[PDB]
Amino acid sequence: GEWEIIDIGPFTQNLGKFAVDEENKIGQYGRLTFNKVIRPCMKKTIYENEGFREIKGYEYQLYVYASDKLFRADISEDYKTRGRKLLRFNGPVPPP
Repeated sequence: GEWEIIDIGPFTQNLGKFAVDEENKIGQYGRLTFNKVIRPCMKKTIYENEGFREIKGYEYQLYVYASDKLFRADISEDYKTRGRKLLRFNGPVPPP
């Protein structure tokens, strides 16, 4: 239950390439080529219990250009394993 904007850099680029790799496995938008992740990129912190410190994981909301179209992708990341999962990939959406 906490939100921050993170600047884009190699870290968000790597998330955007993960999103496009995962969605290509799914195929619901056909074959996609990764171009780049643009601002803004939101990061949500998910705590085990509201009001306590222990971090369960994170969710990142990205705007990702792929095959020259713009999509919104959400990715989860487990705080202990570092495992990631593509939660949603929708689009084209309009530019923010």
